[PDB]
Amino acid sequence: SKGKLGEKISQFKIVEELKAKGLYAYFRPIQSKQDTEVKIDGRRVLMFGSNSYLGLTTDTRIIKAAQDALEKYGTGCAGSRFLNGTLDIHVELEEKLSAYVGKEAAILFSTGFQSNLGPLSCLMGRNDYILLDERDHASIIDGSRLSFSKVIKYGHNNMEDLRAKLSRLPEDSAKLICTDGIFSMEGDIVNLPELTSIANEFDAAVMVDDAHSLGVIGHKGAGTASHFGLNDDVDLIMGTFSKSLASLGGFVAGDADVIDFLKHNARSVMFSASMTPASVASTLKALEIIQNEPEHIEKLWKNTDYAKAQLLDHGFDLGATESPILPIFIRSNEKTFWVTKMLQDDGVFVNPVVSPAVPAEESLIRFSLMATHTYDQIDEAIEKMVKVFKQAEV
Amino acid sequence: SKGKLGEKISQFKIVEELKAKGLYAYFRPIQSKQDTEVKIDGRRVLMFGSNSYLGLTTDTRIIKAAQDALEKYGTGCAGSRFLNGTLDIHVELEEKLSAYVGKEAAILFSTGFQSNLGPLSCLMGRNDYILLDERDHASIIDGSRLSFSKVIKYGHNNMEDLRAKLSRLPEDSAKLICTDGIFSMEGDIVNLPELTSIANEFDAAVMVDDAHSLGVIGHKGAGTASHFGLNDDVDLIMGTFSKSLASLGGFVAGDADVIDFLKHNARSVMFSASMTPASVASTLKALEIIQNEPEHIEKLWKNTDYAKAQLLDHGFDLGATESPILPIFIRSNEKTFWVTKMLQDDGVFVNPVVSPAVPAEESLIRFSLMATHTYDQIDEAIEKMVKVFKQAEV
Repeated sequence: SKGKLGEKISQFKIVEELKAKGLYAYFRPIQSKQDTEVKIDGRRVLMFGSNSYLGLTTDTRIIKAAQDALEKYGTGCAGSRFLNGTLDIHVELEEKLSAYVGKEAAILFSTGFQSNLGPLSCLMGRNDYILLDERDHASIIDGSRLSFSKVIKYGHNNMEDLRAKLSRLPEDSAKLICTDGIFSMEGDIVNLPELTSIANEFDAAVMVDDAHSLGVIGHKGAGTASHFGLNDDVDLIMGTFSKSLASLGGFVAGDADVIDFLKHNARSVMFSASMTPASVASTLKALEIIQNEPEHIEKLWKNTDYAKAQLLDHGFDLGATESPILPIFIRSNEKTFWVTKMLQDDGVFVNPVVSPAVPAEESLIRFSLMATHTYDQIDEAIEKMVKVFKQAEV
Repeated sequence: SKGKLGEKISQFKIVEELKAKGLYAYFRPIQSKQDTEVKIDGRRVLMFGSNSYLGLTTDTRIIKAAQDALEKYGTGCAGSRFLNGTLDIHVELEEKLSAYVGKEAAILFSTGFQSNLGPLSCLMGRNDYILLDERDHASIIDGSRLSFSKVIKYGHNNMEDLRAKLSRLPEDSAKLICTDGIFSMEGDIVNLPELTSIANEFDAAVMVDDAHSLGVIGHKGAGTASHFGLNDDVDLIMGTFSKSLASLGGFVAGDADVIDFLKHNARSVMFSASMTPASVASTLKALEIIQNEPEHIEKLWKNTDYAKAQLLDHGFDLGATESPILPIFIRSNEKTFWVTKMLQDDGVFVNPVVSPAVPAEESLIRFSLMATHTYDQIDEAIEKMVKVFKQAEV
């Protein structure tokens, strides 16, 4: 029955209002492969809103590995890994990821999102504590709410606040600190040296979500612990396959005892069907290419350094990024929606960040680089962004 | 740091003990397509533990649709549907599913699990209520814990308990009842006529999780509301693509206003990458086949009726199934593990259900049918189950 349900959703008017104003630019229906240019409404659009940092979703070797796995294993495993849904190739990919991030063992999940839910829901319990950076990804927030522990946020990269909040807690309790490695929004890197120093002093477990780090920072792209040299101070390395690795799924890697506990207790791996064969093979083939072909990471960072320097030369107000995510401040929700839609209509795709996610005065567009971008495409996008920021009177 | 983390996992010994006894049969590494027979350790094994109810993961038309979508769209969309991860083919599949279950609109999620998290987390809030059948799937439990509402369980298919618990609640509050359609464990069907009658009296929203119903019950497999004729008393129809539809992903279908609210507010669709092109195409091609080829549902139910009658003729104690899930009571955890492993070693794959999921005296194996099973395979599996139940002294 719909009376009270209709009341619950009655005040949600922003989408209605964006559509009526001709500003709506969510769920844009793309007609072609994710690439540096995409087809929308039959027209070519420069893509600066992707997470495919290495441009690998179009690599013919990765496509063919996925098509070969469909031929051999079919379209799905139709069960959780726990029961009838494990393939030899899942176990292969766990062993290859464990080697890549320097840990004993890994367990796959069918999404990155579910890879956070698993460890955060089942390791800390009643009378234990989870400590979260306040800017942590939604899936970390949600995973911790699925635990039976007390969840405490600390100020963004605020080591004095992390230390003070840990200091208040009973000695006779377990603690886990979970942090993004590279943070989605502003593209900044966690203070992993100080956070791990604090963790060692309080015997707190450390988990790092490397969704935006893997393929980006660390030796051969192995992520944030690899970037800092702190493999032996991080208990759990989480990743996704949907960004650099050009697929779908994710993992958590760690000590074999912890991982065996995880793979038999995490509801998000016991009660969810396993990754499709095509995505296992695509991830395996992408992981080989990231390591064997250093040019992809090389070219991502040349494009990042070039675009950041061009944006700063043209006087754009950038956030404190340390990654291929270039946050460009606009500081008005209305102007952020307008700029986003004007850029779309001029053939440039960027992602808006608006209230209520951020305060109006911190609203921005995110301009993300891929290895496969050209300096020409970058120059065309920044040319158009200068024109639209002028038209919009930012 | 690992001291307290090591203590948290120190008491988890069942897997250690199963391995040391030679009983361990979780995460069995399959080497071939999910089918009526699978390859494990180079040897053929009859598969009676699948959720591929219509045997479609091996259908060459579905394989080829998935391989064609890889060719055209590549390996991944590398973003949430909300931003850069929507394709024309996602929207197509939403429109086709909306038509199939008789609703205005649908929103895809990248797993079935995440399809529950989305509506249960974001529709009922502070001062509202979610009412859950106590046997509801883990993902429903978890989705409701992600809401800010008060979650109340009611006795399994207990309409007097549902009615009494709703009667206690403030009038000036929103309520949502969420139920499995077909329940995973015992294969029983919700009392949807009485539950919807109660829901209408209290103006509670009704959501049905049709993971085990779609492709199984309802006209042309359209699910539990279709089975009862109660489309207009169910607000939200959730499904997965990982079972009958032979893929990965899921959906929620409902009224366009509700679905627009959902697709802009559910964290599990805003902050998780979209389904791969291959799984969109496989699901679209499977959905066509389920509707156009009635023989698949036909044959699933002939196999179910034949196997249930054979099992009852041989004196097995069955649960109160109304589906292709045949729960066979053993009522000892030790015997359940032994029977499971002995059947594996004799070339028969079934799924155990043990403490702490159920009480020892209710431990059972689940024997699930597929359309593609033969009466010969059924007879061979039941022959071997009679031999092992004798050896085990059940």
